[PDB]
Order: sequence, then C-alpha cells, then structure tokens
Amino acid sequence: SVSANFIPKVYKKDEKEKAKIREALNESFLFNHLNKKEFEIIVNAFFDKNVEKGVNIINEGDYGDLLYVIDQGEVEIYKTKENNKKEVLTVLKSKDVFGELALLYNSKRAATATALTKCHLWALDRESFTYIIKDMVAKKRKMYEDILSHVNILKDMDPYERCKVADCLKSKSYNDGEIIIKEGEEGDTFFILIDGNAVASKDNKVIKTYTKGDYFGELALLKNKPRAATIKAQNFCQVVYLDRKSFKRLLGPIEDILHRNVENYKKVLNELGLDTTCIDEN
Ligand SMILES: Nc1ncnc2c1ncn2[C@@H]1O[C@@H]2COP(=O)(O)O[C@H]2[C@H]1O
Ligand SMILES: Nc1ncnc2c1ncn2[C@@H]1O[C@@H]2COP(=O)(O)O[C@H]2[C@H]1O
Repeated sequence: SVSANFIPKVYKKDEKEKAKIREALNESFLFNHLNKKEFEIIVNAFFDKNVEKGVNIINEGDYGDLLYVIDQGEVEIYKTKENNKKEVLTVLKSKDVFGELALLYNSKRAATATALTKCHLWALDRESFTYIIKDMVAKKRKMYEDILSHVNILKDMDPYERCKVADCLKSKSYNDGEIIIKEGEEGDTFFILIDGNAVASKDNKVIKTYTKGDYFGELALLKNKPRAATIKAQNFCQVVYLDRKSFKRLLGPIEDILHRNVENYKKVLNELGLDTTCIDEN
C-alpha cells in the first residue's frame, strides 16, 4: 500500500522490516552519508520484490530502472564471455546492494544477476535514487576515482571494487610539522597520502619517507597494537583515510600485499637496531 517538485513515495512496511533495511543501508556507503531525514525517505521509498531460485533478476545488457538490496537469499553476479564461458564476478548475500551502476551512470547492466536461492529483495526506483542520492555519490567518485587508480597497493584491484573505496573515504589535511600518527597511541585508521610529503620515525630514527600515493597506518589494523611509529607531515599534506571496519571490508583482496610490505619494515627495523616485536601479532 502506498501512503500519501519531487514527492517521495512511502510504501507500507512494519517496523521490523524497516529495521532490517536500516541495517543494510547503514552498512552501505552508497547510503549512510545521508542525514536522518533523507535516510528515512529512502527507507520508506523501498518496495519489495520476490524472486524464485534461477530467476535472472538483472540481465547483462538491459536498461536499468531499479537498484536492489538483498533481504534474504543469494545472488550470483556474472559475465558471459568467449564461448558462453560464464565468469562469476561475485556472490552476494543478505544486505548486499546491486544494480546501482545503471542508476549511477545511465548505462547498460554490466552483468547478469541470478537468484541462487529464492530471494526477497528490496527495490529502489531510479527517480528516488537520482533525486536523493546520485549527485553526491557521483561527485565523490569523480573526486577520487583517478587518484585511487594511481595508488600502488590498489592497482591490483577491480575498478568496480576501487570506486567503492571512494565512497567510504574521509578527507583531511595536515600542516608543516603537524603529527599525523604518534608512536604509542591507539589508532583505528588507515591512510593514503594524496598530496605532499611526510616522514616516519621510531625511537627518533628515520625509517621511511612518503610522497603522493603512499599509504600508512595499516599495521595497527593488521596487528591490533598501538601505532608502531610516528608519522609527521613535512609540508602541506592531504590524506584520505578509512576506518577499521571499512579497511577490513575493502582491503581483503590485498591482505597478501600488505603483509608482504610488512616484512620490509622488518628488514629496516633489524638494520637500525629497532623493536621488531611490533611486527608480530598479539
Ligand atoms: N565486478 C563487477 N563489475 C560490474 N558490476 C558488478 C561487479 N560486481 C558486482 N556487480 C554488480 O552487478 C550489477 C549488474 O548491473 P549494474 O551494472 O547496474 O550494477 C552491477 C553491480 O551492482
Ligand atoms: N619499518 C617500519 N616498521 C613499522 N611500521 C612502519 C615502518 N615504516 C613505516 N611504518 C608505518 O608507520 C605506521 C605507524 O602506525 P601503524 O603502526 O598503524 O602502521 C605503521 C606503518 O604504516
């Protein structure tokens, strides 16, 4: 049932279902950037769609009118290449979002989405998405998409996965002399330097210099220890950063690289006669 410029629609939902939608959208950085008021407009504008196992919810190539959030069930996303060689991009489950690209970029569906089980989906129409959400998401991606493709650790990531990093980024600048990370302090944040110069030290010995595209502050996140080193700006630095939960959601596909760079730290620390127990885990 529908309850009564752009005027949002309100589709009748129990508070129990509304709480599930809020959970899913607060997890998604496509959405959790909205104020309380606008957020609730979006929650109310979702309607539902039930789909049998085996149904292609979306076909690679179609025009795009809705995005979807999974309530229950599992959805495989794939591309069909070559000699009908199915190429599975990913498997999506409860709370996952898909179908945003057509609404974001007015483009043919980039892949096929197939229900692997029966699915209950919540659907958001193009109109609600474009009025409420599109502009700010598109501009944040425009601001960072290119920068991120030149960050060396992110270069081995799918472009689709990388645009998601843009969605959850926060921005901050530091002045000459300002301290970004202090040795011994508790921290929960992963950093990329996007402009300027900074320097890392431990027990007042210099252990690394940083320039544009470098990252730091991952060690406290990979190890659950206090910051292992002090990092200081040397000019007008601009950084972007991720919180711990975004870091472990997004930079899973590059754990292996991060851990490898961690053992170069080890060689530096052993050379300078510094503490190497900050590398091991506790
Ligand atoms: N690697 C990927 N490339 C493109 N789309 C993807 C990928 N992984 C998941 N998807 C989702 O699959 C959807 C297919 O339709 P859309 O292109 O509108 O939006 C797409 C994304 O939500
Ligand atoms: N040799 C090194 N050993 C440990 N950390 C280093 C080294 N060189 C640079 N760093 C960085 O300094 C950061 C300080 O905070 P974290 O320990 O979270 O993560 C650390 C690394 O990103």
